[PDB]
Amino acid sequence: HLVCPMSKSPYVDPHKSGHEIWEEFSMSFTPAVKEVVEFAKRIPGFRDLSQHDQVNLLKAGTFEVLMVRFASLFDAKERTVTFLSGKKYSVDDLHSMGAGDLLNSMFEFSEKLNALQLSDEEMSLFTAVVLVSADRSGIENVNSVEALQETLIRALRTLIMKNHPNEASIFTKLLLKLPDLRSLNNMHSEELLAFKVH
Ligand code: COH
Repeated sequence: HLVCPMSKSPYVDPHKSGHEIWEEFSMSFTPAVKEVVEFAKRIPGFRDLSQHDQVNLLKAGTFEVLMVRFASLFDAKERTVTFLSGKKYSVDDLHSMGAGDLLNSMFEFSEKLNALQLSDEEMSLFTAVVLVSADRSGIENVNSVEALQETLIRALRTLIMKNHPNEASIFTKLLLKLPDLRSLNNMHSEELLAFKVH
């Protein structure tokens, strides 16, 4: 199976070669990836980073951006995951096909985030913060990346304070999701690389 909801379905044709499986999978996830590139380009300070650093932040952060953007695919009440085809699958069925601890963690994250009930403008600005908070391992101009992050974070504080004047803790709660996203990224990358088709 292929229990990633970026796929159209978790069922894999055992006659198809691995190259063929991956290529099919790629027609499903590539449009989502390109959408993160387009989004990055609309963060004004992102264009002022070095070309190398833009590419590196996208490299390290795309997953974390997509995890925020697709948190709603995880329905903690119904205990279902919606794949990009529109089809829904139960957690039990997905556990049976090889999902495990990482799926559970994703439900946990998604439930807490989905819960905060962010507006679109709030979610959008948070997502920008997530992107520019990506792992700095490849980065050549660290101070420029931290400056953009600080800029976006102040903007986020100002927006949450306008929209939630008596609940400033929402701001802090969002920042606390950054290490959680990094943990999800870490574990997911292990699953990605350990993926075999036969
Ligand atoms: C919204 C969450 C999300 C995103 C954005 C995402 C984005 C991407 C992505 C982006 C281009 C790629 C190449 C992959 C690639 C993979 N993902 Co995901 N995955 C995600 C959630 C998951 C989950 C959940 C699983 C199964 C985890 C588990 O518990 O086994 C997963 C599993 C996988 C697997 C292993 C499947 C298996 O062993 O059956 C691969 C490969 N992937 N994933």
